[PDB]
Amino acid sequence: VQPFAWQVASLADRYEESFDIGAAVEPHQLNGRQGKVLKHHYNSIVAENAMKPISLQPEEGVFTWDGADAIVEFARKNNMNLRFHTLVWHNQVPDWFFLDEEGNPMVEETNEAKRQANKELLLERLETHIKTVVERYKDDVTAWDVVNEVVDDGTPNERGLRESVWYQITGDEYIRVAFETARKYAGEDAKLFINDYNTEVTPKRDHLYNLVQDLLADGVPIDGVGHQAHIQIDWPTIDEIRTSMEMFAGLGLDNQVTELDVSLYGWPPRPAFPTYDAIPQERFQAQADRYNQLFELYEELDADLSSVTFWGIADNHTWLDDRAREYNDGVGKDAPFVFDPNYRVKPAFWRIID
Ligand SMILES: O[C@@H]1[C@@H](O)[C@@H](O)OC[C@H]1O
Ligand SMILES: O[C@@H]1[C@@H](O)[C@@H](O)OC[C@H]1O
Ligand SMILES: [Mg+2]
Ligand SMILES: [Mg+2]
Repeated sequence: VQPFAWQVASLADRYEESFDIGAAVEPHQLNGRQGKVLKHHYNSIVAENAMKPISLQPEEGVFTWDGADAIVEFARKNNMNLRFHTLVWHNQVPDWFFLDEEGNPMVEETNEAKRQANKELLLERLETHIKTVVERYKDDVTAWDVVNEVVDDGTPNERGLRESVWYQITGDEYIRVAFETARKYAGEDAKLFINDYNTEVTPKRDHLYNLVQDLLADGVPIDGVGHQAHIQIDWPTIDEIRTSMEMFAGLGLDNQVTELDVSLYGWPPRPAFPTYDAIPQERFQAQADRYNQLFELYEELDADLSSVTFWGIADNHTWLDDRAREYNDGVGKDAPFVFDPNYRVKPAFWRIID
């Protein structure tokens, strides 16, 4: 029986000379045992959902800030840095953004002139969203995920840009506007990031590398790359993770691990263990070796890595479970963190605290 998380050495303190230790949270996890764990181990947090587009302006003009404000407040009262997730994404983004003045999907428009009109209108709506949000939180956010997942997993176009509604309507323009509007209302000292997953593997990694390089050349304000790091136990490799970070550091950009979780499974996550108790210790031990190597690496690169955030706190709450269920007929459980469902340290914790 391992001790509780609040009884062991603080992760944030152990790495205070290298980078922040953060966690993704939901408004209802800011008290109780979770709140206790957060204050004890982390010096940074991010909203798992409360700050995505659809969560802040579900209707044009109609803003909902409660969840987001609660998270911003918690971080203020506990002196923790705060990453903002996220100003632009193709998921959890309200539909009104993409309808034309007549209420029809902009993607259905065929008149070249009217399309050019809708493009300008969308960029204007994006501009307003960013402006309203950045003004309200500019003094609390310490890192902004200006855009999320704008690079494709394959190569649908020479540039490898995800062809979401944002792209179909504005090409890469929405990306430029987002960063420039963010820099405009957040101040020249706000840290602006482009966030994505699988930033360690080619071709995606190279597409992203070319995009930032191209945007940098055009004066687009981009300060760093956010690596979600939704990785596995044996993939990607340490070398691939290292190479990617070294590559972006080479462009003079900061790196941050934003949504770290180490799944016990490959991809898709099959077969997944049905319950937590059904997971064999060998798995956790393998996960522990992975974590040791991972943080040893992050420590080796702490000169170009400023923050490391887990996409959750303890194994009782993780989006990886949804993924596990989808691929295992509705039943499955993952365990990606260093703290188990009961907030008791795991083999992994010891391996990254020493
Ligand atoms: O595309 C990825 C696949 O190649 C695998 O290895 O890891 C998860 C996926 O997201
Ligand atoms: O982990 C999150 C939780 O709030 C649940 O509802 O599933 C959705 C996820 O975003
Ligand atoms: Mg650092
Ligand atoms: Mg170690």
